[PDB]
Amino acid sequence: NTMTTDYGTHVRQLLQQGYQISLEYADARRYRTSSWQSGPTLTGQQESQVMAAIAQLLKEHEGEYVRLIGVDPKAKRRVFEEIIQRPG
Ligand SMILES: [Cl-]
Ligand SMILES: [Co+2]
Repeated sequence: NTMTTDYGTHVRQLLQQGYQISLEYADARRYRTSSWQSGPTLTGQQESQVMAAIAQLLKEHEGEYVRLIGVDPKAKRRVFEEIIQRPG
């Protein structure tokens, strides 16, 4: 298994507040140097669709790190970041 946080609450809050969701990932080498690799920008606004997408993603990145990102669409700056999965 992997170490995860209870990220559904943040997904829901980001969607409800109108922030754009994206993610990024890193293996141990890239985590050690903060060189995250780009993941998807999730266009759905349906909480169930976003959560299903993130679950597939976390399964693909088992053994790696994954960071959930919220962005202000207007300012294009990050309003939220959390490492939602780490190696277990
Ligand atoms: Cl989605
Ligand atoms: Co949290």
